[PDB]
Amino acid sequence: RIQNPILPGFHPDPSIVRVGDDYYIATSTFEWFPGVRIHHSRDLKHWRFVSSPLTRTSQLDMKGNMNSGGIWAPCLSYHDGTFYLIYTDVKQWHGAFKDAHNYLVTAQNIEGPWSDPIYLNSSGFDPSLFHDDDGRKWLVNMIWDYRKGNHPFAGIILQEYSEAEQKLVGPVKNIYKGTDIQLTEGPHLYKKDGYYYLLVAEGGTEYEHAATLARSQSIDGPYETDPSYPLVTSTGQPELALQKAGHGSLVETQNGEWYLAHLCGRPLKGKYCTLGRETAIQKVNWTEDGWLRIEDGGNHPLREVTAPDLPEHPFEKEPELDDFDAPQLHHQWNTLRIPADPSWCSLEERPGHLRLRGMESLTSVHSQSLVARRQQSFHCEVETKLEYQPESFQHMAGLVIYYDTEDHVYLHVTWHEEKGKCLQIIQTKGGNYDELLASPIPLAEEKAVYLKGRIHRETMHLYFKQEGEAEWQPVGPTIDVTHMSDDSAKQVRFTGTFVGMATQDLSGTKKPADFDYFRYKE
Repeated sequence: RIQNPILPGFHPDPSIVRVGDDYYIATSTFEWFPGVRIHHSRDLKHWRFVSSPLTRTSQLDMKGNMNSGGIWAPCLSYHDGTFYLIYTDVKQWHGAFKDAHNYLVTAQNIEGPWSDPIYLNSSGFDPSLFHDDDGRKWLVNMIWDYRKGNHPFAGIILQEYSEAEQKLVGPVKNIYKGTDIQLTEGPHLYKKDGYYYLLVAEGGTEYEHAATLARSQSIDGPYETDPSYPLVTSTGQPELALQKAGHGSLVETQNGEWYLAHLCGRPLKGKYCTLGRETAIQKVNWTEDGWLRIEDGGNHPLREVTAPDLPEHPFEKEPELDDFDAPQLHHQWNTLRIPADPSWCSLEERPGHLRLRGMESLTSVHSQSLVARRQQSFHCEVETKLEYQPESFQHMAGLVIYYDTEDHVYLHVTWHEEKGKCLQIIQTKGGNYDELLASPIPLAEEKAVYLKGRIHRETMHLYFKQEGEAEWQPVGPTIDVTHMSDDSAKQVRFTGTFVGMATQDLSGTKKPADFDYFRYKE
């Protein structure tokens, strides 16, 4: 009944939790603002967005963060009326070192106001807070060893957290080193039937990803690993619809049913995940000897999973069109690194329109006037109507298909010394700048411009037309979009393809661009 992925599009490292009859899943967001995405469900089959906790720079300051830095795997927990969110702001991750800082924020309501952060530690990423039944709280995270001849994933560390003193206290202990799959991370503690169960991610978040379970009678170990490890993986099985199965978290329903939420990838052309890592869920059963196993007795993720015995609770479908009539941006919209600010992103300066004022280029990791949403299907259509009056080639505004500063496609309106107002397509691939039209197409100075994109798996095509025109016109060649994916760069990438609006004023005059509406249809 449950159809995976449950959270399609960029939704990695799912952290699931049940509070009464409500289920929540928090996912990583990296450089995209606001930080941490939380979805809600009542039957595990239907899901809806409920909130994004990190909305203030006092909570998350990512200006200048390199691509795929920022918010890595998060942990959402609940205890005695309060929600606990543990997160990481990664400042440096390429190279021998890992500069990552872990924080904790709280709330009484999943959407309710979230507190400013309490700093925890920086010894490694993938932090997780465990609430033991004796009232004590513990933080586990992986420890990173940057030294020359050692495996960097040096294991799982444990240290007690004092809510009273709002800081970690006491000795730190390495409680588990993982298996031969290595790259042990994503630690999560669970207490069941007298055992402390330690779920961990292994093999790297790519095609060798996995989830392995271990247990011990004491919280600090030693931990014994499930002889039948790993619990889930897609490793040497190209036939699986869901690849990269790993980094999961466990939840028990009101009926005593157990489910494993985990990330996965759906590659195009063999290995290109344009949609990034998505969230899937599996039903898992406890074995006679105290371990967990996928419902079919196997070790692989299933695309279709048996749903829990709960009343069906579907949600109202999200609108296909955003006419920008509301004073606040729809929740599906995100910005890069920094929060949207009235100075460059306004819905009140010209009601019914999203006014963006041009800032830095699409290659900047600081301040870009870009607003976009996650592509969540391999087959979709995107369209917007733009009013822009460029006066220089340094003025551009339009429709963007964006992965990062190294890979993006941009159908935009600009100015040419000979043609005046015109249309052009910029494509940056592997960090290499290019223009897909030999010469820009002249546009009528006093007409709004319609921009459209249609994506079908590995390829897409762009279209446009001006106000008084009855038919859409194709523009540029068919474009292979697989370069915008987690797998096409020198090193792994952790986000996914986004679609949206952008404008830059490289002259510095903050030229405004008015987008009348934006449509996203799968």
